[PDB]
Amino acid sequence: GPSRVVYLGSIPYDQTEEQILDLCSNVGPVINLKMMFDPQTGRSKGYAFIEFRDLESSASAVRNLNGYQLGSRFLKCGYSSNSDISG
Ligand SMILES: [Mg+2]
Repeated sequence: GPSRVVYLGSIPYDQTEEQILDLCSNVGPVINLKMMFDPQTGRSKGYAFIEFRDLESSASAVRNLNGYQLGSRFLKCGYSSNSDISG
């Protein structure tokens, strides 16, 4: 199926949350940005999950941000979904 959610990886560790919000906001309207962290140090893991308002924007994120050079790195972007099951 289609997805309004994308994975954004290979992000330089020094990139901040404000910075990644801005980049994704340039592509399209962002509903939520989930940046991943190492909880012990508070440091960025260099990847995030972004929910966009609609399917066109997420697709635009994948088309434009996959291979996009940010800092000294090339970003990886693709569609994301997940299940949730309890134990
Ligand atoms: Mg990564």
